[PDB]
Amino acid sequence: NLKLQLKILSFLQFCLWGSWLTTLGSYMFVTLKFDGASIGAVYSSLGIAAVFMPALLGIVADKWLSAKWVYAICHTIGAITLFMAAQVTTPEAMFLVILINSFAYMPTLGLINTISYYRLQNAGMDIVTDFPPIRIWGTIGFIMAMWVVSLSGFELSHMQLYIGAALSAILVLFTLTLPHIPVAKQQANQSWTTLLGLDAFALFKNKRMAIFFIFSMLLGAELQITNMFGNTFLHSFDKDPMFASSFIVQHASIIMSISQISETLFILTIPFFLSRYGIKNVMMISIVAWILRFALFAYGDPTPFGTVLLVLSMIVYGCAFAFFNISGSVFVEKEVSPAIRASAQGMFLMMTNGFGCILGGIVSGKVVEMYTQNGITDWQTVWLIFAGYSVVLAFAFMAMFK
Repeated sequence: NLKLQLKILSFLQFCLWGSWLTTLGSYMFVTLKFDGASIGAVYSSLGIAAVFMPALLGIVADKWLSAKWVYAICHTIGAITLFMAAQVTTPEAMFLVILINSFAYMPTLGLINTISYYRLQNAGMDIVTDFPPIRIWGTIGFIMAMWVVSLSGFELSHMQLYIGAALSAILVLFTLTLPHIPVAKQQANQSWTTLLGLDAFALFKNKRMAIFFIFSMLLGAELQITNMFGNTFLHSFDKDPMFASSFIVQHASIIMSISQISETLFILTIPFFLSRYGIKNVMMISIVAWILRFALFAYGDPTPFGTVLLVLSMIVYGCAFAFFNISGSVFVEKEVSPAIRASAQGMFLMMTNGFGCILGGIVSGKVVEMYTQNGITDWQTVWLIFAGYSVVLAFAFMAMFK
């Protein structure tokens, strides 16, 4: 069954990532005794890879090498590195090993779409109707991988990495049975600057756009903070005997999953929310939701009420994370010359998830380290300065959109 092939590819593509993505901070901190700086600069590598590797590898997919074979090469490298990473004991090595893995992994995020699109389109189907049910298994792979590694007792354990590599290899084997995905050669007459998304640098001529993009970087910096240290913040409550055995202490990935759960459901309510309140309002709902998220983490407790607040934060996360990115790219498209409109979202997403990522990763790790003393982190204060930077972002955005 073709559909089933694509669904296994989606599942695996994301299972291998979820097995370690959210927990790796904790494993660096609780087990490897890493400070916040080293962790934040290890998760920064995602951004370094993301800013330019997707572009170039999609380029080669389009001109010299089947997307199938390029995807294969990537996850192979992903697998080898994930294995080595479970044998890495120092931060510089963790950063270098993760950086390679991301340089290989980041491009696959579009390569699987290239592949799934052609697979359905060369088979009398339209993506708008038959892709969403194939893209829900990538979300299942992710949330279940979180569930599994949590429940197997491998959260704080280097095992998560062995499992991710194991999925990556299983993956590579599965993508060998793929059918020949031709070199699309759609980009051919495309100017050399057009392919890398270099037009949109000129687009900084528009003062309003320039303002928007740097805002998008500043806002994007806090996008993954919860995903980088939320599991470490929930494991922080080891230090009390009362919370030691608490389920949300024991299995943080299980509580954090509600974050991904709510992101999926809220991505579903994005179109309607746009129709009812507009681009700028939906982006504002995102910026305000980040405040609430970090505020609820700041008073979160394994206690009954503290857990209530913690779960509330999870729910708020989904709107917070989905809304800004969807309404942002819609805003950019609506606001720019149609000819260059796509380079707009190229540069928007690059600024927001690459540069936003590098800057956020590094700075937040440093905030943690600055408020980590004797090996114990004052999470309440950490989350307050993050909720307060959310507030500054709210204020400045209110200025721009009144």
